[PDB]
Amino acid sequence: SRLNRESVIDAALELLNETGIDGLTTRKLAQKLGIEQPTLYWHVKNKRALLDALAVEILARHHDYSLPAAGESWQSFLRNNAMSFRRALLRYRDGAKVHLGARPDEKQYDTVETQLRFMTENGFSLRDGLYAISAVSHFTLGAVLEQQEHTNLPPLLREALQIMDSDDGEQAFLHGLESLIRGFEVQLTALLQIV
Amino acid sequence: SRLNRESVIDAALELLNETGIDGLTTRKLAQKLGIEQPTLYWHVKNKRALLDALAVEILARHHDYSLPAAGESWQSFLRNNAMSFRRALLRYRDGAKVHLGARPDEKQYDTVETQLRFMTENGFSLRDGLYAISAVSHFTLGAVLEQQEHTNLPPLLREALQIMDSDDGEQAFLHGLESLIRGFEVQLTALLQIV
Ligand SMILES: CN(C)[C@@H]1C(O)=C(C(N)=O)C(=O)[C@@]2(O)C(O)=C3C(=O)c4c(O)cccc4[C@@](C)(O)[C@H]3C[C@@H]12
Ligand SMILES: CN(C)[C@@H]1C(O)=C(C(N)=O)C(=O)[C@@]2(O)C(O)=C3C(=O)c4c(O)cccc4[C@@](C)(O)[C@H]3C[C@@H]12
Ligand SMILES: [Cl-]
Ligand SMILES: [Cl-]
Ligand SMILES: [Cl-]
Ligand SMILES: [Cl-]
Ligand SMILES: [Cl-]
Ligand SMILES: [Cl-]
Ligand SMILES: [Cl-]
Ligand SMILES: [Cl-]
Ligand SMILES: [Mg+2]
Ligand SMILES: [Mg+2]
Repeated sequence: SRLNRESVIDAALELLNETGIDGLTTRKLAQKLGIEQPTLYWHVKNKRALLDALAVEILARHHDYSLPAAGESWQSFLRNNAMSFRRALLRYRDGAKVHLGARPDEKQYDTVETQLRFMTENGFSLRDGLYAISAVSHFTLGAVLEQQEHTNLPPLLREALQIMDSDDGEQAFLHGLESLIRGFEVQLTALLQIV
Repeated sequence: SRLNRESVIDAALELLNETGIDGLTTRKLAQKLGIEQPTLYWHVKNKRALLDALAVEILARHHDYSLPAAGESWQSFLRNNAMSFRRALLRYRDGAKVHLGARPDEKQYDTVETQLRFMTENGFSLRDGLYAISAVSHFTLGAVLEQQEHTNLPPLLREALQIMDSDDGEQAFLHGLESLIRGFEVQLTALLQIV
């Protein structure tokens, strides 16, 4: 079949949904594509390189809210961005694991950059903007990982574990997300006051 | 050598630090212990079972702040608990990954339970206590995973990536942790007011 980048990634994503991250191999990708392994090697040098590309592509394809709208607030931006990031990570099997093992690609540099400039333009120091953005990313990645890796009791925990498996985790995610955002705002507004 | 539970786990933890999670195998554990594989199988049935036990043991050994002190506030408890949980997850290679893939063990049921009762005894509904505790756990797991898996630029990002690799991640972690805790308190205090 065709072995241009876009096609190889299409097939590897399809493969990822079939096998998950641990079970994805270049050998099975060759098989899926109808080719021999040394043919694949010309195109894709190893699993690490494949996963690096999948991490970038998964965001490029599906992470629709990386940039703020004209005039949007920083609260609203972080909210929408977190929800988009969560959604994209959920779309493929082990997507958060794929995301974690990879590097902040040159092809996205300018996206991140803009997000950091945006925070700063709304009153955060670089440091605080970064921390805000990192806390959101880590909270979101954590919540998704636990959702995806989720694949006799005491009473509270019995009702916790029922409550906990009542939807996708969307409720607990969204509730935490507001908590975090309000905590950032309380910090931003305080300036040099003891808070 | 000796193949009682405690010894097998000692050796598997030592092995985990040598190989990481992907590279830990029952075969290499047998090797480390000076035994044949079928001897190991009597004791440990597969990797999944090994990892399940390591996840529990890593907390039991090293997670010193699972229960609140007499009279401690819920803010203080969550803070200390998060820091303890982070510390324990960091102690072994891929510790957060080991933690994620495992299940909330019967041997800890009563620890979690108590934490959930404690939140509730301080004014949270079960739901909110749970969410608070889950957001902390997910934020912490996310931050640790990214620390552990962390193993030409634009300016801000250049200074972000320098700032970001200035310590262990302890600063960004602790700053987010306070944000989250304050966000929980703002929610708890508001009751039925629009907030
Ligand atoms: C908050 N939200 C989840 C952000 C986002 O939506 C991204 C995007 N491409 O649209 C990320 O890459 C984003 O999701 C993301 O993963 C970001 C990063 O990983 C990093 C790392 O590791 C180091 C320095 C800077 C960044 C970053 C500023 O680009 C991060 C931006 C993250
Ligand atoms: C907040 N802090 C990190 C808590 C903790 O310190 C624990 C401990 N053993 O001391 C956990 O097990 C704790 O770290 C932890 O992982 C908890 C859990 O995973 C769960 C899951 O998955 C489902 C229901 C309930 C729990 C829980 C209440 O036991 C969680 C308690 C977590
Ligand atoms: Cl071709
Ligand atoms: Cl292409
Ligand atoms: Cl491979
Ligand atoms: Cl807005
Ligand atoms: Cl023995
Ligand atoms: Cl023993
Ligand atoms: Cl194995
Ligand atoms: Cl206190
Ligand atoms: Mg990232
Ligand atoms: Mg857990």
